[PDB]
Amino acid sequence: PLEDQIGALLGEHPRQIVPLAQVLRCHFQDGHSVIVKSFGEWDALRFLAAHVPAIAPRPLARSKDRRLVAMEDLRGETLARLLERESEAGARRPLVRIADALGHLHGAQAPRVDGLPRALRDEYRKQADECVALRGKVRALLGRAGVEPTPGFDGAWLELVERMGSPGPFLTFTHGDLAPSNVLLTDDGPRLLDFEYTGARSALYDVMFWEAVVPFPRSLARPMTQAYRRALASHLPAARDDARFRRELLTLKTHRFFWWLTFRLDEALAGGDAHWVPGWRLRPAYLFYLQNYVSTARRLGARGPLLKTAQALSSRLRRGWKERAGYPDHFLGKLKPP
Repeated sequence: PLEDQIGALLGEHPRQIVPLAQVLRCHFQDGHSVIVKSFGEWDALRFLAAHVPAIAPRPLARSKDRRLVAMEDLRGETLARLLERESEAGARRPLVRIADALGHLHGAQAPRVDGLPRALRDEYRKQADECVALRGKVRALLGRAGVEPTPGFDGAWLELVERMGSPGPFLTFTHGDLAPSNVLLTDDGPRLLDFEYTGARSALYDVMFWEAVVPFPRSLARPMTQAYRRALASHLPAARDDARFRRELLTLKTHRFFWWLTFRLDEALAGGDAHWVPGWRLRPAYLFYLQNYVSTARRLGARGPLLKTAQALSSRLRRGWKERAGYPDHFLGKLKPP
């Protein structure tokens, strides 16, 4: 019985267990609660237990067979709830606060990554290796889209792989799955939840959170990245160099774009009744991701075969589809169209 196992684990018995790889909210007395997951997160949380200002749940206990993990139950407002109710003007301060916290996480932890478990330490090498086979997936997808990769594509891809395998001084602790549902605004500042995908990666990998993944207007992504970089560069000298920072940003944006193209572009090519998420139809979403990459990549000085191939895909689909890049419903009020 799970109540008894958790009781044994914590040395006190929960009065009530509420289900949210099962995530459980366990209630005790006087409003005390714990999160229990019943089956890298543990080692990630241990690694961060002394990082200040605190940003992650404290690990509390783990069974001997490691199938029960108890951790601090951080409570607050999810970023998701915040973006659903707020305006652009009103979201900016918490968003900047989140970006600064993450910059201090990446900066403070970069010299300490030898202390992560081997599998987490190697994550960037695994993903660099995967990026080799990603080229073929992308090529075949462009075949199904009826778009020819532009000249020099393979040679530009090789260099992207090389850049992805050499994070160099940007190599640090990364959360790896940042999302609006697992970032919290609390009375004591930003907090992160759900460290399952932690790994040693380029710092800029996590920055894709607001730079590419969540469809922020550029009037919010840019000041987030500016705040992030100020906090990061206070730790890491390499981030004071505009050309090196901009290069790292472009490297990870390019990887993120071509990676996420392979996820569901075929669904968008086949029909038009699908959604990226309930409030965001799949074609306006992929048109958003296409234009946002092309536009922001050019602002970063991009001009090689990978951009041109993205440009050719964006043109094909803008014309072939007749839908429009758009923002999700119930996201930062009524936004100017992208």
